[PDB]
Amino acid sequence: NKKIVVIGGCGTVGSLMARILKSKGNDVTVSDIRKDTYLKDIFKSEGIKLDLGGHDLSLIKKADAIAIAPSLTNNKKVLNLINKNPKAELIKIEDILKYKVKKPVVGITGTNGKTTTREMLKNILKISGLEVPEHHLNITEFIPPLQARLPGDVAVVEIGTFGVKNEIKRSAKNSNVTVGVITNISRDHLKNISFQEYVECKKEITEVAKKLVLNADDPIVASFGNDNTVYYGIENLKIKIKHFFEDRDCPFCGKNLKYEEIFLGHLGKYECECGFKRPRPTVKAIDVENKKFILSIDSNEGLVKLEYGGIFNVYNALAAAAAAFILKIDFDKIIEGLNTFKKVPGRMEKIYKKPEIIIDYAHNVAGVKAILQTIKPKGRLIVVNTISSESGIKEDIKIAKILSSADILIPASYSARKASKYTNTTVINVKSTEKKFKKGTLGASKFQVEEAIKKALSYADKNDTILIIGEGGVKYGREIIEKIK
Ligand SMILES: [Zn+2]
Repeated sequence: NKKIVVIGGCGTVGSLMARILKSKGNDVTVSDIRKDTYLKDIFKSEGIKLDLGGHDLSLIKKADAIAIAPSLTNNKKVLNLINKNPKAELIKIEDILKYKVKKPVVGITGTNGKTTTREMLKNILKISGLEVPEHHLNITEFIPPLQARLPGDVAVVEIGTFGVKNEIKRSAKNSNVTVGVITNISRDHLKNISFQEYVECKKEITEVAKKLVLNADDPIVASFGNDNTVYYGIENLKIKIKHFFEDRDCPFCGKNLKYEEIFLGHLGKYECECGFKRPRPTVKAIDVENKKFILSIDSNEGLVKLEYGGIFNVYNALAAAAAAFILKIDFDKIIEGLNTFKKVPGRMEKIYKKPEIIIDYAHNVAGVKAILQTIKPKGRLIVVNTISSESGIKEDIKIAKILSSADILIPASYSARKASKYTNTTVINVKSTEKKFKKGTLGASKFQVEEAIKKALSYADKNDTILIIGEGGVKYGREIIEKIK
């Protein structure tokens, strides 16, 4: 119970440091040269007074302890101020990291589905009366460990990697992850690195998490399994779908894996002659249909009715379910959490009726495959691709080839245009994707997405579907359509 200043306490980490210290009972006040923060609402909500547009010397001087945001650990202007109060005690992020997390921490990792799994679980937990710490940020590595140190009952955090080694591991150990979840593994973030190296990065979660929630339908994820592992998966479909199959090699002997049934891409029921076989999942999805399936866990069975449907959403729901089960959450509550879950925007979002216009965050082969498998246009399919795969041209090409099923493909980014020359469908381009004046990757712009959408509307009938995929598309689609009305 002391007086603490948090210089640069409006930054991503500064904010969390501030809140954490405040949650231990302290006369906390944030000091920042910046005069604007979206965090004023949550700051005032938790009893953290502000001192923006410059630092109050009296504040700093009187205060007993001062916290410094990592991004300003060695800033002359800031240290010339911290040393105006030499007898005060310093609190850098390492000190806050020393703080013990005792709350159960659920860590979610994987290629796709992390966000939806995370929010589904957050819903399940919340309606069950459990406090989950929110970082309340508009954006790293220190976010997950610090978020988990915020007050609450159970922490649910995202631990991803661009493919950088020990990222997952360091952040997971620092978050004290007790329950480790892996949604799926596929090609993404492979800019310079190998797919193999990426998989090795993902395996890191299994080096810290005591318990593991693994996808049994993903051979690579499944092979990570230990003694404290709960597996989830699909046992059967009642609907017929397009496989979009992707090969997988046996992780133990290297031979190409044989599949007896396929659900989505590389997710299915597999086996190897060496003896490796898909584990029978205890958290399963029975009689899967588009927007309805029976979730079965031990002796319990409950009908899940999802708003946004699709096999990949079934998988997200299974992972969330499995995590909750590990947490001993009542079955009916797991069901309620799933059935009342509100899907995140940008996830198969309808933003126009005739023609149908959907926007979706899909940004890799697995994402495009998932939505293409789920989407069922009654009319034609016009795709507007704003994707500029972070892996590079190789996956862009793969995505374009996948997109060949589209009646029309309209590239909305430089990368997407470049890649579309290797696809076997009708390709209609726009001038904004014609010449890149600068070097290196240049993501889809508002104007490029604008031109592409207009071209799409120009070709679409009232009964057609225009699917807008990618970051740029989700980001500018609504306003482009609204300014066009
Ligand atoms: Zn094998």
